[PDB]
Amino acid sequence: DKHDLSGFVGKHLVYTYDNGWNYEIYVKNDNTIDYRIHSGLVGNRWVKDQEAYIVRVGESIYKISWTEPTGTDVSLIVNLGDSLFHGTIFFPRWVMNNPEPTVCFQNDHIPLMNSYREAGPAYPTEVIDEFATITFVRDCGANNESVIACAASELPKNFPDN
Ligand SMILES: COc1cc(/C=C/C(=O)O)ccc1O
Repeated sequence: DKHDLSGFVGKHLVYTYDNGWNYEIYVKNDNTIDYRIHSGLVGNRWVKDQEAYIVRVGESIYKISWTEPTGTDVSLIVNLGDSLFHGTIFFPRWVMNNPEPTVCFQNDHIPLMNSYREAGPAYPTEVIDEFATITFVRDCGANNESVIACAASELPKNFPDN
């Protein structure tokens, strides 16, 4: 059933690019995600309650797409059976030039993200398109506000840690 998201809602995923950076998605409900970035040019950025389009595209393969207050567009694949992540990000030009102004708990700064969005140039768009490896999966249930509740910089240096 392509409309059944039972196997996905509640998922807490750690995925890891080939350079070793860790990323997190928590699938909060059938149209909402939390995420948390650890490393890189937008390291420590995190986000709660992102409205998203979450569909099922294979037996244990899911897709999540959304648009961000910065002007960024995201479309990702979570293939749970093959432990395979794939992400496409459509970054406005301003974000490529100054990725650090998106580094915050975005929920506290949505007007600021919109202000930056309206200003620095939207174009040309940079498409970043990249596989990662799913390195850890948990189930935390739907609507669990305790899954993603701090910046990555507040987590154990040990991370991940079950
Ligand atoms: C090879 O470079 C990478 C670029 C990105 C895009 C990242 C982001 O927005 O955090 C993610 C992981 C990477 O390994």
